[PDB]
Amino acid sequence: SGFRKMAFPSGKVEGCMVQVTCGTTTLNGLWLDDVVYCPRHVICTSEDMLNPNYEDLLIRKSNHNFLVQAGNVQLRVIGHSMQNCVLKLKVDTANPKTPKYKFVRIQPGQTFSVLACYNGSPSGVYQCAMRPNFTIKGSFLNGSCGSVGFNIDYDCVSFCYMHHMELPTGVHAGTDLEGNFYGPFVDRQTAQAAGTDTTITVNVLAWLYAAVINGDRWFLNRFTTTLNDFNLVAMKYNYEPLTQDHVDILGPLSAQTGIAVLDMCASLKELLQNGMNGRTILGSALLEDEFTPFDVVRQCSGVTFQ
Amino acid sequence: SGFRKMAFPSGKVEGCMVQVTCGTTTLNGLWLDDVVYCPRHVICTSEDMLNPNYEDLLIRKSNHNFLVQAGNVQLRVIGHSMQNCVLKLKVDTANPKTPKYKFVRIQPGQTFSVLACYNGSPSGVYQCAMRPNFTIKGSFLNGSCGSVGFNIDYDCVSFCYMHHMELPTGVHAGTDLEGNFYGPFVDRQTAQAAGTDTTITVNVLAWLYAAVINGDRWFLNRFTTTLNDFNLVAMKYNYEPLTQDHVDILGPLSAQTGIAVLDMCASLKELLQNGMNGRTILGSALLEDEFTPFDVVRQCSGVTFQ
Ligand SMILES: C[C@@H](C(=O)Nc1cncc2ccccc12)c1cccc(F)c1
Ligand SMILES: C[C@@H](C(=O)Nc1cncc2ccccc12)c1cccc(F)c1
Repeated sequence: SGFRKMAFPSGKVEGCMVQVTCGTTTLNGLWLDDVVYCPRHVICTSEDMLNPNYEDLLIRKSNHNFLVQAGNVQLRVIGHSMQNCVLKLKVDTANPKTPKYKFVRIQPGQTFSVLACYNGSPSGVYQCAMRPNFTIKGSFLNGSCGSVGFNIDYDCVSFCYMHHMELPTGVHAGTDLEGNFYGPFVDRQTAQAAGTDTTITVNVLAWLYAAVINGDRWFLNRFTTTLNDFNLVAMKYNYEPLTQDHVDILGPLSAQTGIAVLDMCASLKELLQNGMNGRTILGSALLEDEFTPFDVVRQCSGVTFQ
Repeated sequence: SGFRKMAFPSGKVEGCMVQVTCGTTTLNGLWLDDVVYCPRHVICTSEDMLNPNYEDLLIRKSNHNFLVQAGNVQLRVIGHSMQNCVLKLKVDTANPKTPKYKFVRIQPGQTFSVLACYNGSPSGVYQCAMRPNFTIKGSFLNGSCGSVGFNIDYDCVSFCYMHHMELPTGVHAGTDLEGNFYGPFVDRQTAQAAGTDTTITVNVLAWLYAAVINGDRWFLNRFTTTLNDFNLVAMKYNYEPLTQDHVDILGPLSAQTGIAVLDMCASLKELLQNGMNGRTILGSALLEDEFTPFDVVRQCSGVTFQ
């Protein structure tokens, strides 16, 4: 038993991180087959970032202006192109350690592991969620750009996030691996507004089921509720409204615990209206929304990866 | 900026995990050079665990009773010995993926990463601390035995923990890699008492410094205090007493923030006596003690590993 914020094992991703240098700028790249993917703002100086014209900046660059280093192996660039906000550097050597992989654009509320890197080398790994306002609450310093977020399914690494920037508010923004930003953000040093950050209700419920599986049952009450009545309370506290798709996803946790989803919503409503009163749930004094229903099943059943 | 419970990258450890089978029991082993290390209770049945005589059980076993599998590679056992609570299986093939490594016995309050494994295959990675009562609050299911805890320093993997058992209270107990249990526990299915679990005060302080580095300054007050006066308050709340060694360790964080250690203790005292009053610190409604002062410097300076 027990419950932890668990990340995926990172070994398959560690072998894909390289260092990309263009002029004075050095950031991280992802080396899959014979292509390196990195943030396009590697071609900017500190002054260019206030208002970059990426097309005009990229035209003054040739293949030999990019230095790609994988530890002590120097890859030679033989082709380069800009795809949205990502640079694609075609190199002469295909990565031998290339895993089975795919590129995926996740939806808000889904979770993934981040491998934080600096100078092409791994620093640490942690789990996080894409917020409903398309930001992540990460841990990143200058030079972490190009670090990637990923999931693992069976033997396949699904890359879903590449880190680009820290907003003046301290939260983090980035793109999918096709270079499309998550959210309305642009890769330019200007004040940018993220929306209201709401709580991922379906995740909170999956975590309450995890608490029950692990012996924490005090929040369970005798009341019940309806989907419409619950959503009226949830929206007052800036919780995401619950839909029937969410009830279907929670089904397996309902079956394993014998607690109906709407009964769990009733318990949640009282926690919203009356607080936690100095008690804790799974060691936390706050309601936690960084576990999806799949995360809970995974951890509580012991799913492994090849 | 930002602050996350960050684990070490696990790639160097993933290549060392193997599956060990003896009769009907299968658990995880750690394969370094030509030796496999695993919990000695792999030689027990479900009935033997109530009162095992490990010497008598091990005598009825020969080299060919142990099946060691690394994915699809079958290692052949050519020697076996029992060292305290760990079995050492000498195999015919030295692990090619053996990293630079060492065995270390950590002290309570230090932190490490756990690679949770099942059937020799990685499942997830998370960070945790050795509690002052020598338990860990992990996330482990049946079959996770033999999963290891580790740190990384430069290029060297320091193995410090091997998982053996879940106590009837739901917390976890294990050994160093020489097979000596942390704490007073024995590898036998019997009711066992862990001591009082106290809060690691030096870790709480390092985390308050992390909060200040990250812009959370509301808990800072104008008061100050003395080491003796603080420890009198700390011991009332089951906090570990602070020593001069702890003040020396916190020095670099004091220098970077310009806040004297004793001034930080004063802030902590008021948080202990008056609570947090519904506010949060680094996203938490509880005081967090799973970050050492080194963890904080690491994350806030961007230390990488080769
Ligand atoms: C320079 C870069 C950026 O924000 N990098 C960073 C990423 N993560 C964390 C950081 C922490 C401190 C300083 C910089 C950090 C950037 C700026 C503007 C637009 C853009 F696309 C990229
Ligand atoms: C059987 C084994 C043990 O506790 N294994 C486990 C380790 N971790 C988590 C678990 C979760 C559920 C069930 C078993 C778990 C053991 C028992 C007694 C003494 C001993 F040395 C080992």
